[PDB]
Amino acid sequence: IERPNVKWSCVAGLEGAKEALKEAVILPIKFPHLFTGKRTPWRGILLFGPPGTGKSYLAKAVATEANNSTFFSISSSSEKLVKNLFQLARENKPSIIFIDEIDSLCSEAARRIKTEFLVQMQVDNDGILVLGATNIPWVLDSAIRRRFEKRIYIPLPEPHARAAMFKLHLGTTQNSLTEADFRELGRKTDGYSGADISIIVRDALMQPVRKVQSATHFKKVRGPSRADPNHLVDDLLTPCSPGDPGAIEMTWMDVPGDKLLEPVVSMSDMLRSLSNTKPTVNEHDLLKLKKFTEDFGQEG
Ligand SMILES: *CCC(=O)Nc1cccc(Nc2nc3c(-c4ccccc4)cccn3n2)c1
Repeated sequence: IERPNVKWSCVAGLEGAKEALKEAVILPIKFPHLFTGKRTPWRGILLFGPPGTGKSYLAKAVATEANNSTFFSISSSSEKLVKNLFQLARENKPSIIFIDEIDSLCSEAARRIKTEFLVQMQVDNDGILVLGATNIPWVLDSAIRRRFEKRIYIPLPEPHARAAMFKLHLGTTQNSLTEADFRELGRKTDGYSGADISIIVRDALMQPVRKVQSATHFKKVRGPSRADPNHLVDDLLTPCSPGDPGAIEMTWMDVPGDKLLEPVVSMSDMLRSLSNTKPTVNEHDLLKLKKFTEDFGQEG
C-alpha cells in the first residue's frame, strides 16, 4: 500500500540479522534464477527477541531494500480482510507481509477467527514472504510456529550501536555532543533497549523548550537568522541566567517568534535524562527467550 524508506545504514548494529535477511529475502528477489527447484525463499520468517531491539524497524529496512517488492505492514491491532490481503499479495509479486506483534494469536470467540491466516501459507505462493515479529515467541501455538521455518533472534544492541542511536535520535536538532560523548553514552547504557534509548533523548530534547518556557531572563546574542541561516544577526534572544551580562526581565511571550535562539541540547542534559530511566528488560525475560531459542531451533 505504502512504501517505506529506511536504508541499511540507518539501522544500528544488527549486522548478523542483516546477513541472514540478505540471504533469505533480498538475494532471492534480486537473483530469482539462483533460487530454483529445490531452493526457494522460506515461506515465512519469524523475528523474536527482547522488546525494542529493532525487530519492526528491521522489517521496514528489508522492505525498502528489495524495492521491487511491495510492503504490506499490517498491525496486530474479519477473514475477508486477509483473504484480500493475500489476494492483493499474489497479484503483485514479489511482495512481503510484515505482521508486527504476531504473538497476537494464541478462552474466546475471536480465537476461532484466527484460522484464516494459516490457510494462505499452505494455492500458489512464490513471490510472497511473511515477516513475523514478537517479543514473546513462546506463547505462540505450534501450528504457526512450524510455519515460520526460519527464526531469527534480534539481540540487545552493542555499545557501538547504542552510541550511534544516541546520535541518530538527535537528528538535525542543535546539540553540542562530541563523538567522544556518544561513545561514553554507550558504556553507561548497558542492557538498555533500543526503545529505552529513544525514551532518553526525547526527554533530553525537551529541555531547551522547557528552558524557554521557564526562563525569567533573556540576553541579546549573535547567531544565524531564522529567515536565512547564512546571514548572522544580532537581535536574537536566548534564555540566560538572572545575573549574566545583559540580562532582561522578560519571558517567552515578550520574545518575537523569529528572534528566539534555541538553547542547544547539552551532554549534562542527556546524562540528566539517562539517570532518570533504567533498562526495561530483566534477566528473567531473556533466559525465557533462551528457552525458546533451543527447544525448537529453526523449524521444530
Ligand atoms: C537514516 C535516518 C534514520 O533512519 N534515523 C534513525 C532514527 C532512529 C532510529 C534509527 N535506527 C535504529 N533504531 C533501532 C532500534 C529501536 C529504536 C527505537 C525504538 C525501537 C527500536 C533498535 C535497534 C536498532 N535500531 N536502529 C535510525
